[PDB]
Amino acid sequence: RRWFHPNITGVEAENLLLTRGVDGSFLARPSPGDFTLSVRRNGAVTHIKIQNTGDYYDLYGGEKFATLAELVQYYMEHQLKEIELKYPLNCADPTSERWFHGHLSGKEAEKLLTEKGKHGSFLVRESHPGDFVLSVRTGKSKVTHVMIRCQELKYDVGGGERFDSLTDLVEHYKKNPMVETLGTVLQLKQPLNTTRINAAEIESRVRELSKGFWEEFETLQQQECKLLYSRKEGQRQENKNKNRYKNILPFDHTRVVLHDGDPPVSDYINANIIMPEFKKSYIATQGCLQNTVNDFWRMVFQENSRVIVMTTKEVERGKSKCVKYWPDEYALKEYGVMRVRNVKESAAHDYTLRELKLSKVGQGNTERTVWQYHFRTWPDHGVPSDPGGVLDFLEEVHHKQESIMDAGPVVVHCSAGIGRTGTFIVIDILIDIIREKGVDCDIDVPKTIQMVRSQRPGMVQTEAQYRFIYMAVQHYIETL
Repeated sequence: RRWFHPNITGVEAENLLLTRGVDGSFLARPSPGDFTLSVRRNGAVTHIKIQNTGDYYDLYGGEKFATLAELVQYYMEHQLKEIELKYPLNCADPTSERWFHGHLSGKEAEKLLTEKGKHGSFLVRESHPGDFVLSVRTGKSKVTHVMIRCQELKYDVGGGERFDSLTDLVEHYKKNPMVETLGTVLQLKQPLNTTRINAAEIESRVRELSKGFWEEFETLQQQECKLLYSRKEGQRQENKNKNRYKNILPFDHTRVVLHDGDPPVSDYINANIIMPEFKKSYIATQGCLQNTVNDFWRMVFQENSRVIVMTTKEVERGKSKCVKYWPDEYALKEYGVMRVRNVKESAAHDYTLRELKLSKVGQGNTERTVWQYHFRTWPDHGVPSDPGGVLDFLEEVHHKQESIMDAGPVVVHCSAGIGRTGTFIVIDILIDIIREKGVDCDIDVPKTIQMVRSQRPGMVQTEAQYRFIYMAVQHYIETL
């Protein structure tokens, strides 16, 4: 993912592409949640705007994607008009690397590696001004410091190969470890963790990030190229029109597989099982289309789901984000083989609750109650100013879920089923930790996100949602 340049101005991007690039050379950069794709064509530079309001990356004059990496993979392998993406123009900046610590002292580094690190835990820090230091833990346990010289724009450890960036140096010494005079192997197994905080410390960490949040978010984004898993099933011709956005697809390994279909390609839904890994599970899905309503109810039936979380209005800015897949209050409707009764609707301030009864037609004893929590007050763009509303909603949802024996995964959807959907699920996972363990437990916001993003692509879209998750968790701790 070297083609993303986090601290480059438009003019710097142009000059870099004109002096170090060729035609088909490209880079991506941040602007507010806006990004630019800069490409060289006919010895000139075209800047393509990519917007993200919270739901997806919307490439102007192109399509919608779950991640910038999936956007770059799509155009490199394929469509882009006023433009070919051929050569990634590599960024040499280490700011968004998990191993980079910038201004950090030797003793501070050793203390961090002693308290937080294990065998193979490493970091890169500033030194000899201009130079760098590789501090690595092995194991009795020990910390070893290796001097990184910066010489005429290249990096080296005293001899051998001179590297164009700290990243190339680290990737080379990761695969080819340094061996010490007395036989110690300086294995670079994993970067030092800096984001795992204790829940009681939330407020302090949030004061630090508010000075921050952007840097911590971009380092998480720099890990998305590890999550380019296969999405073949959504790509099939017969599944294309089952997707709200042609390129926003489920991963094959965690997709919900629909069984007992009408006897051609009856097993597909744009949905992924989200299993927290470190008690409830989730199904993150898109808002139904007219042609997927029946599939949606087939999923809820098969997965034994007793609770649905809807985090969008049906219509936002005159565009359908989700079709009404539930009957009118007191009405009964059939969706293929599935029968659904809207028993009662209860209107709260931030949401509506719909009590539904789902059963299979021809078998009356298959009936079960599905509780639909329709969160109605999320802003059209951005995130709520206060997390209180989202928090009371999740507490109601949790308690409903817990009150039902053998209830299947909680169904969560918005429009694409990645941004608001990811935000609510990650808030829910983190608050579940704090509910059963209290203030005395470790929480790691970007690690939980990366774990959820490995199950459905693009979970948690913006820096605004990222910060909102931290505000929600801090608020939940504050009100215990």
